[PDB]
Amino acid sequence: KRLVYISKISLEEIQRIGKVSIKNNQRDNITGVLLYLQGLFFQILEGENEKVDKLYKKILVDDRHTNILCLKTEYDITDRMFPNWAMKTINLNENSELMIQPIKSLLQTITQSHRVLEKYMPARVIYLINQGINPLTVEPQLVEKIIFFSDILAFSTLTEKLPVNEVVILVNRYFSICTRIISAYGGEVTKFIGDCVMASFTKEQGDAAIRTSLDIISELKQLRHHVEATNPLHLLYTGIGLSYGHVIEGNMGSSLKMDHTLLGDAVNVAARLEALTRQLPYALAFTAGVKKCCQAQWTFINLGAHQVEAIEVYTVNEAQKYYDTLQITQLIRQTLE
Amino acid sequence: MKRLVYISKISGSLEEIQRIGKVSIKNNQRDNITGVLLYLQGLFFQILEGENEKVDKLYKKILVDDRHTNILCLKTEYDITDRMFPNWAMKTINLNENSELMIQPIKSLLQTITQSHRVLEKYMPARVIYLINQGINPLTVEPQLVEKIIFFSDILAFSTLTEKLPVNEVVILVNRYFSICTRIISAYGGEVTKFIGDCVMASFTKEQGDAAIRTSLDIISELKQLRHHVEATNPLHLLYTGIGLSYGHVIEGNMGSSLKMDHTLLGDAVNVAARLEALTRQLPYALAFTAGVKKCCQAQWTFINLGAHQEAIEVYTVNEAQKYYDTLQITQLIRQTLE
Ligand SMILES: Cc1cc2nc3c(=O)[nH]c(=O)nc-3n(C[C@H](O)[C@H](O)[C@H](O)COP(=O)(O)O)c2cc1C
Ligand SMILES: Cc1cc2nc3c(=O)[nH]c(=O)nc-3n(C[C@H](O)[C@H](O)[C@H](O)COP(=O)(O)O)c2cc1C
Repeated sequence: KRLVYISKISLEEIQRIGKVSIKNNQRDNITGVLLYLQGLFFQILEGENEKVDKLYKKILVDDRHTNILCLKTEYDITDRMFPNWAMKTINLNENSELMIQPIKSLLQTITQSHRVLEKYMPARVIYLINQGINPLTVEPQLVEKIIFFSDILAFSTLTEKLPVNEVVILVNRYFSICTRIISAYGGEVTKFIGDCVMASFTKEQGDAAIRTSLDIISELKQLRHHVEATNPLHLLYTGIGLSYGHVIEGNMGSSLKMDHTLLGDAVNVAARLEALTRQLPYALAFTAGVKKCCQAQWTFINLGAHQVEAIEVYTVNEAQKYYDTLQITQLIRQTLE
Repeated sequence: MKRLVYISKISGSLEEIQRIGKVSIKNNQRDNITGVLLYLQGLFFQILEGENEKVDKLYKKILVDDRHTNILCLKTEYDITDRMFPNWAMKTINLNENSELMIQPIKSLLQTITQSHRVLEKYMPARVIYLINQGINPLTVEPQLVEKIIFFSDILAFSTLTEKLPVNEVVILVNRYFSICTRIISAYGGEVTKFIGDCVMASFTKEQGDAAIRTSLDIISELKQLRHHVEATNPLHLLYTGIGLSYGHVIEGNMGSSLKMDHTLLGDAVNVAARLEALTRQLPYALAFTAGVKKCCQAQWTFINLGAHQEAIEVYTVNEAQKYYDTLQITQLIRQTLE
């Protein structure tokens, strides 16, 4: 198979890399080309399926380049594209031929624009692109997922009594903490909806979804006492709802607008449980489906049945609030006075 | 002293491309405009440069050109210090016919990254695409507090349809609903934020109050036409929508971290629009908005006061949003049909 990917750095060393790649690829019966431009690498590799994946994993863990994204993969090609170039290194910055400068300049402009759009893509779509799968042709599937929903407590009072610059810092830190912990436990963030964070886990990650929920609550608790009382981060609380059910995962829309979405009642149920945590002594609430997806010995606490066809609500004893929810909203209210 | 860079997609030969350059050389040289046009596998890559008044007017005529579509300006440089191609009125480079092997890697990379770019564009929020088309990097724009009309619309009894329809049919139904909503929202100047399940999130400025209501009624209208266009075995026959609108202060911008970025709207109006959207199940109207949206309307609509619901807010609607059916019996009609 042959693959195409772009990367990001972290000079005579890149010529040293080219010398190293020539010797290894010629030994490995693998050909291709490696380009460099303005701090970005462009490499094409081709060979037998088992051989190129062996090499692609070596460069994935390389310290020299970062932010790797496989753009394309063709598993059954008829003939190679560069049948004689073990690894042709092209330092395109050194090239000064004016006839290639337009193609050079357009390559840099689109690639830089491409690296920006990457940051807005859902993690599932980028994953599909890394696997050589076209997101516009892949059929959606019904999967058993654990839905994650979490937002900021008393966020209406915060937006009402905080400058625009302060709330942006507060939400960015909240999104950064949530995205980092969710991704660390193997979860996938779907999208941001206002101050809400939507994520999903597989049915094997039941305990990971609860550990993610507890780590997020714990990191916000650390952050609140890391800053001074004049810092908006001192008032950052969250509630977390989890649900389990059948959802349709895939890419929807038309040629004008596409999006990665999850279709199923478990999505709405997770949002209601997230809003239910305001009336509970616990900052985490999940259904029985999430509870039965857990193998670890959690101290499950039955919170009774609530209607959002009332459904059972559970939680863990570690999700207990050391504060009072209503007194915190009042504390948030009068602190901003 | 302006320079533009845009990519486009062809509409539908080789020798007809040489004419575009021939005309380009005649007009760009009389306009003192230089640039570079690249054609590669059904995509156009053109750089323009020159004075503002004549680059814009030239650029506006290339937009209405029938031969290329989906034009997106990627980069803009105002008050340039020096031209990039000072001698090329318009150098047309057909990369498809060039066969130099030393540029085939660069030619192959540019094609792959651009095709991947066109795919990512479709997933982007409309505001981000708008910012790129103005030459403004979205990751450098600071979030602003603006008064906007928030748009929410989802599918009626969507939980019953997901429980009683095959996956391929649910996808066909949702794709069509998203295709109709996006087209009507965009035609009225609205910006689609994202899709949340079966919900469509959009925003309008405070000067587009009437356009937000005309969008809502046009969506409801096209769903009615579509229902009797198809047969009773088609899932589109059971497609209904409720629409909620809200007006308030929202913080709009690019938020997140290096791991994840998203275009989001922060404000109570976003949550208000979602509840009014879900309020349409208990109303004989498929559209519900607040008094703030009502005050943004200049057209002489027949507003109907639906009382106060929930910190309570007062809900309004228009007479045209009236349903010819009953919402409860439709929920049961949808369920009895899927047997
Ligand atoms: C951008 C980039 C591209 C690389 N491409 C190759 C390659 O094509 N083939 C190869 O053997 N090594 C390539 N390398 C080097 C690998 O990271 C790897 O460290 C090296 O091949 C073997 O290292 P080792 O001998 O210490 O095990 C590349 C490194 C970078 C940063
Ligand atoms: C991709 C593309 C690029 C074009 N670039 C130019 C250009 O740079 N200059 C120009 O005068 N016309 C350009 N045209 C053609 C114009 O749209 C149009 O034919 C011309 O400006 C007006 O010609 P007319 O007055 O004879 O109708 C381009 C057309 C296409 C499809």
